[PDB]
Amino acid sequence: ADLEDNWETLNDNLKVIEKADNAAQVKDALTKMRAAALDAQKATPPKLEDKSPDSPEMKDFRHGFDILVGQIDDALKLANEGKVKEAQAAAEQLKTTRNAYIQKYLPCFRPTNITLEERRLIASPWFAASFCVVGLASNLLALSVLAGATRSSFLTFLCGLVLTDFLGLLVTGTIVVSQHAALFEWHAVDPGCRLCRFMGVVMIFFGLSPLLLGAAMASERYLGITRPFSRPAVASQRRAWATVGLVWAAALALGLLPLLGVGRYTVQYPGSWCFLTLGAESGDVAFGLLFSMLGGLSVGLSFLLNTVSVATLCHVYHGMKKYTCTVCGYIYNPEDGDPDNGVNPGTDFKDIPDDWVCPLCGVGKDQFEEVEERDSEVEMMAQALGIMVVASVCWLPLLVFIAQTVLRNPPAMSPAGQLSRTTEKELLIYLRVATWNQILDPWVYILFRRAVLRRLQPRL
Ligand SMILES: O=C(O)CCn1c2c(c3ccccc31)C[C@H](NS(=O)(=O)c1ccc(F)cc1)CC2
Ligand SMILES: CC(C)CCC[C@@H](C)[C@H]1CC[C@H]2[C@@H]3CC=C4C[C@@H](O)CC[C@]4(C)[C@H]3CC[C@]12C
Ligand SMILES: [Zn+2]
Repeated sequence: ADLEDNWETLNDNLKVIEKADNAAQVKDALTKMRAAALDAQKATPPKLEDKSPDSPEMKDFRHGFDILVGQIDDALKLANEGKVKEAQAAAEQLKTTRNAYIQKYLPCFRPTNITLEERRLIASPWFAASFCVVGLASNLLALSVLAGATRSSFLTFLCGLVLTDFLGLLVTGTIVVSQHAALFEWHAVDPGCRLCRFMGVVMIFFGLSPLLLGAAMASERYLGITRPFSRPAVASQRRAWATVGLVWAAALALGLLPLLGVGRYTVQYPGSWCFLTLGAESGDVAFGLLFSMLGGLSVGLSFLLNTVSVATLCHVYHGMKKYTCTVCGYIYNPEDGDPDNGVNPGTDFKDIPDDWVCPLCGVGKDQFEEVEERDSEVEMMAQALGIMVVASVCWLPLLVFIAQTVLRNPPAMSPAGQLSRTTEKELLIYLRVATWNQILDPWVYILFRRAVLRRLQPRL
């Protein structure tokens, strides 16, 4: 069987000896442990794949189980000699040796060339905690100033983004801080592989969600500015919240792919976080590219839609009084007229006769609305730009790096799962750069407001 299964069998039976009241029930738990230890001895741990069956690393691996079986047999002798508390004492020693001989070989853990000294130097739980507190305080501030500001689709997406950033920092931040406080010894926080896999799912979820929500904001702006105006309705707010839920569900489904067998979550340098494995295996390539293509496309789509929206706002919030066809969105521009249909440039919409129709869809003047300049639309366009700039600067270096690592001609990662120290050190840098998106998205909303500008112009 798999190492993880034998590991579970071992722990399940350790709690059994712990609760146990007689020698016979301690004996059965100890017998199951011996079979699980002998079973685990035959296993090939992924971090020893390139190593030959008779290599030093494999000899030390198989030897660990001789030590475990020897400790099981020492507790079995104690149980067969009727001594209950003596066999429970010798069995509790296996909780320490299971960490030495099983824990480090679990699928979470790839091989690393990090020393105990390098770990003591990087470990900074107070720096990390302070930095999370700043991020959470920023997101609580945005939510607070959003509460005092009604049924808009843009603010719905923005509220989704702030709640995602806040929660992201809280969940992943507390795992990061715990790992720094434990000097990156995962067994101290959670023995086994469960916390690591939870960390990975939640890293993808809170990595993809702000990016997808940023693209949702660019889409709302584009449809809102290009198509005729519609007063923020309860239905539009409802539709925007349903969309935030679909985005969250899509980001969650994506994070669950390694649990379904597409990709894999492993502990990453310095040992404070888990993420997709930057390997050359089919699943590592597919999941790594799926994550980077999804994030890349979100930022790219945001760029395309925002440039069209800014250009539309500029052209529309200047010049003569414009009118839009509330059927196709055609904008009657007095500067141009409609000369092929008798309207020379300069003709104000009011001077166009009753029997003129839209040159795009052919409906009458009755279907035309005045294009009204709203400061709120400018405020929202500025905020959508701020969010797009923040995701470009913070998320793109990481997204490009993931895709580049996963696609490297000679593989970036060894068969055992080892990356070079420079690859690990860069991944940490880009991951740290990406964290700032969760800290800065609330500030774009806090700072890019008319009230902030009105209280800055005289104070500058
Ligand atoms: O140990 C490290 O330095 C990397 C961990 N890193 C990280 C955080 C942090 C907070 C303070 C100091 C270092 C930190 C907190 C940070 N959470 S997050 O911004 O919500 C986020 C970022 C990237 C991501 F893919 C998914 C979620 C995860 C990475
Ligand atoms: C658990 C995760 C994956 C998804 C949960 C989010 C979805 C299903 C839920 C939770 C909160 C909900 C929204 C809360 C706020 C509003 C505003 C109101 O005017 C109409 C309902 C509406 C629009 C709700 C629609 C659906 C909603 C977005
Ligand atoms: Zn028309």
